[PDB]
Amino acid sequence: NSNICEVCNKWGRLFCCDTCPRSFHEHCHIPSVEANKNPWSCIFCRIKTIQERCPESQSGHQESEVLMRQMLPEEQLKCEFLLLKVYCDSKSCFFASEPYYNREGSQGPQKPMWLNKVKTSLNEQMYTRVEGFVQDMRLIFHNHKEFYREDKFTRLGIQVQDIFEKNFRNIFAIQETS
Ligand SMILES: [Zn+2]
Ligand SMILES: [Zn+2]
Ligand SMILES: [Zn+2]
Repeated sequence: NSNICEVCNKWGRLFCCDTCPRSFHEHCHIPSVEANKNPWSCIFCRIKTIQERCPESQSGHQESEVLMRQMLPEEQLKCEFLLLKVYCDSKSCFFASEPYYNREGSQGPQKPMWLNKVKTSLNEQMYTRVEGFVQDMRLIFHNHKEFYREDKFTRLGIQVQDIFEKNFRNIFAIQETS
């Protein structure tokens, strides 16, 4: 196995996947690494199994159809993995915890949002459709762009949104377009 966490790239108290060489901090994995379960398979492995059991699940889909899906176990897993892929980028630190807004010439967003809030919401089964999760994720970046205006810091929103959107197209097999 790897000797660093796949998500944050630090050593520490690591749980090792039994079916691949990845390792994780307890709360870096999503869902948090399960108490018992020998063997244990990480989220990467669980997602790969879905694809292998239903190869046709990789044919292209329309985003509008994916968003209306109910959050059954496979869609719950897919959103957890997508959230994890965002946390894998170090620039997610800016969006992880609860923000506050006091900048001359700007007003804070009406509906603040952050990664750890989305994480709790997924854990508590608060989303009934994929749309709920995707809306909250896109709201993080939209709030950031609106608040920071012309400050160059706005670019961090664009950057982390791009990681989100590329991973959303990959995980949910969104039909490729120009
Ligand atoms: Zn970690
Ligand atoms: Zn694995
Ligand atoms: Zn199938």
